[PDB]
Amino acid sequence: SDLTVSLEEASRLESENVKRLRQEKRLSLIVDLDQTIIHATVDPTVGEWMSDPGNVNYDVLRDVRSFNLQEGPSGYTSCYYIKFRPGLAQFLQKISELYELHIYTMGTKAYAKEVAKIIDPTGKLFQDRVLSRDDSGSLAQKSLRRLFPCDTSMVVVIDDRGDVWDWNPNLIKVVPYEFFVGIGDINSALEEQNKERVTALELQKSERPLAKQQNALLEDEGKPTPSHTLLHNRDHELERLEKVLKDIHAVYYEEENDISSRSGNHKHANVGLIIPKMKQKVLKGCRLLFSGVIPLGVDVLSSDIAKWAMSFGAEVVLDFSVPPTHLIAAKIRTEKVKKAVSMGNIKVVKLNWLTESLSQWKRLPESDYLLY
Ligand SMILES: [Mg+2]
Repeated sequence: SDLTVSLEEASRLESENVKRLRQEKRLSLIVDLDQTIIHATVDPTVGEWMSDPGNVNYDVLRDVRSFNLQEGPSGYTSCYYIKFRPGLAQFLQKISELYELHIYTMGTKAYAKEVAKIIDPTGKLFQDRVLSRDDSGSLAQKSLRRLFPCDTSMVVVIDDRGDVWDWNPNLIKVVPYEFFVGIGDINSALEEQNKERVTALELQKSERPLAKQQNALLEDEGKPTPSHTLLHNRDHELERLEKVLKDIHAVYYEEENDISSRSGNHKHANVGLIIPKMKQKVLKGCRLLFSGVIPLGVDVLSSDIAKWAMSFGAEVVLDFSVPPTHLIAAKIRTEKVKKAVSMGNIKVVKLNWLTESLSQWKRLPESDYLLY
C-alpha cells in the first residue's frame, strides 16, 4: 500500500542524498545553536549596556542582535539578546564549501527561525534544514537517525554538549561559548519543561545576573580596567573547528576516492570511524582515576567526563589495582589522593588538566595543573 511503496521511496531518496553529497564532494554537518555558534540571554542588562557607548561592556556588544518572541501558553514575550561566536560568518561561508549545513537545537522552532533569519538571511546556508525541540522528537536528546535513519557515515556533528548525543562517535564536541558570563543555556513533559523554562527566563530578567557580576567585579578596588570588565571577546574556537572539519573532510574523501575496488554500493569511508581514529591519539596511554569529580550517585564509567576522556583514547579505571597514570582530583585531600601521592608515580592533577587537554585535542603538561 501507500506505506510499502512509501518506505521504499524514502529509502531510495536517502541513498540519493548520500550519492548527491559524494558527487558534490561534501559531507553533512549538524550544527547546534546555543553555546556552539551563539550565546543568548534575556537579561535586560544587555540592552542597557548596548545603549551606553561609555559603558565598559559597550564595545564587545556592538555586534549583538536581539529579537522578540511570544510563545505557547499565554503569550509570554521575551527580548532575546544574541551574541554570534567570533568569525561565524566566515566559518559558515567557508565550511559550506565542504559540508551541507543543518541546524539542530533544543530551542523552540520560533527561536530557531529568528536565529536562522540573522545568520542565514538569504536562506542559502541552511535552507529549511532546521530542527528544533518542536519537531526533533525529543526534549532530552538529539539523534542522527532523526535526519539520517539509514546512513550516518557522512554526518559530522558540532555541539557544545556530548550528553545530548550520547557521546556519539560522529560528534565533535566544541568548547561551550559563554560570552554572557554566568549565563548558561537558556534552553534547558512538554508543559512541565516549559514551566521551569519560563521560570529560568524570568529569574534572569529579574535577577539581572550580568549586572550582579559586573557590579561585584567593580566593587573590588583595582586599576586594571580589563580585568574589571565582565564581557570579553576572547574566543576563536571556530577557526580551530574549521581546521578539524577540513581535515575530516579531506581524510574522508581520501579514503573514499581510494576505495577503488568497485565503488558502487560496496564500501565507502565513514566519518564515524575516521573521527574516533583522530581523537584516540590525544590521550592514548593515559589511565585515569577520578577523585571527588564524579558524584557517588552517578556511575563512573558512564559519566560524561569519563566517556569524553575515553573518546580521546584514555582508559578509565576505578581503583589502583591497575596503577593509573593520572588521578583527576577535585582539590580535596581524599584517601585516593593520599594513596596516589604515596606511590609517587601517579600524577595528581586538577580536573582542568583533563578538560583543557580534551578541549585542545592535546595532552597538556601536567605541571601547570599538578597538586602532587
Ligand atoms: Mg548547546
